[PDB]
Amino acid sequence: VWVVGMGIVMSLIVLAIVFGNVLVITAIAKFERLQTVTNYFITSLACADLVMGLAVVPFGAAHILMKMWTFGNFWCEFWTSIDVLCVTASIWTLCVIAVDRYFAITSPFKYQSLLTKNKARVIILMVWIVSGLTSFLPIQMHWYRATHQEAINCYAEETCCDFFTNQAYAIASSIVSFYVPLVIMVFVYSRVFQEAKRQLNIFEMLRIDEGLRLKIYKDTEGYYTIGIGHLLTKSPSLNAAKSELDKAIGRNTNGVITKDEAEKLFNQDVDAAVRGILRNAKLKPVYDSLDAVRRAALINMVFQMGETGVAGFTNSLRMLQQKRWDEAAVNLAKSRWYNQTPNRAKRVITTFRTGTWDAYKFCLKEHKALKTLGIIMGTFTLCWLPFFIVNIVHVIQDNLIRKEVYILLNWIGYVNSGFNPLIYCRSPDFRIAFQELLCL
Ligand SMILES: CC(C)CCC[C@@H](C)[C@H]1CC[C@H]2[C@@H]3CC=C4C[C@@H](O)CC[C@]4(C)[C@H]3CC[C@]12C
Ligand SMILES: CC(C)NC[C@H](O)COc1cccc2[nH]c3ccccc3c12
Repeated sequence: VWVVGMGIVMSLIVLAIVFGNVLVITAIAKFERLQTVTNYFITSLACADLVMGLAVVPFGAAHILMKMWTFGNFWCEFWTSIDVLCVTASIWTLCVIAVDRYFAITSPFKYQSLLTKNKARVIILMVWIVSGLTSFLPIQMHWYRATHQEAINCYAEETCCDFFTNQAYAIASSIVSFYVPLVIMVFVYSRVFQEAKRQLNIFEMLRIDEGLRLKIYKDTEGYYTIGIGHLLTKSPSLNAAKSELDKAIGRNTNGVITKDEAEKLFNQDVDAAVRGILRNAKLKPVYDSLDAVRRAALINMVFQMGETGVAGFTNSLRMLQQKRWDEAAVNLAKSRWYNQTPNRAKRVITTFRTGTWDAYKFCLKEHKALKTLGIIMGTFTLCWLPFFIVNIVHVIQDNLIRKEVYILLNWIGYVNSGFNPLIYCRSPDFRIAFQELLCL
């Protein structure tokens, strides 16, 4: 009665992995904006998950429901070699993304991989070539085979596939395959998050707060706006809005501008917002008393409301000068500014309180992409690390958790092959790709 119910759970686990990882590979193989260096490595781990969901998870489920091996000692040594290669290739791929992301975030390109799509393929090929050698050669050469009679009675028998390891293999293949890339991946991807938050500037802070639209839209207050919070005019005539745009750009825009055109406007509004402070005798001494992070928070207020508007905060600016952040915070929040834009004022005042980009944490579109790659890496660890800890622990002492726990923790690790396609649903580029393939 247990077996029937157990099989149906595993049958759905298999299909969830296969159809999930098919949809991921299918999207990158067809969609143009999805063909990127970082999404090429994502194809390498979705591949490992599909090979896992087709050649590993189905054979593993059978070995449990029938409690025996009905596929011979050849497919037993090949099945385990594929499994080990999938697990080794997945973390090394994640550690490669982690490293690639460190080099992309430190480089002046900030969110662009330095490797070309030709180098990226070689990196994936060298991952699958080398990880296939550390997985298939110590298994087909039988460097994994243990010396105890209980293990050799399972090595001679065709109805057994309990992967028995000697004390040496069990420690080496756990260290090189999982522990070494995990230590590097986490240490290096703690730095990709660290470098993104520290290199956050006023231009990203305002792209977060004012957004980006390349066509004239109505502001929060109700005046014609374009690009990144660039007020075209307060006039309620579209002809009076499309006139100011054609003059500010210097071409027949017809109510639409480019990313380059909008960026040129935004670099001019930010420079004027800084200028507007240095010319205003009220804001200028407060601009001196504020640090690099809090200076961007004042520029953020002057950019939105204006040099005159912000000078109106006579009590706040004073408490900001005296380094009394929290005393300024309460006064800045009991403002009509806070009530008009609560979401943005919550972020501006927190940056004033903390003096850190703690308010703009994973807010930029490029940063939610780092959080996504950060969840895939972290979730992997949540699934595989309990199996590996118990794996490396039972090399020291054999007799504690035995077979019943080892298989469960292995299946926590197996279920991780089907979770990555559900975490790609966070990315709008994949969200749009998935709904197109599934016809929704
Ligand atoms: C079952 C075992 C022995 C077979 C291993 C499967 C091999 C053929 C697959 C799985 C992962 C695959 C890679 C996944 C990622 C990419 C990105 C793609 O845009 C170009 C090809 C490339 C670089 C693939 C090459 C072939 C590859 C290495
Ligand atoms: C049912 C068996 C075949 N599957 C166990 C793990 O999924 C594979 O885990 C590993 C991945 C990479 C290297 C490894 N070395 C090991 C030594 C003992 C057990 C698992 C592993 C292992």
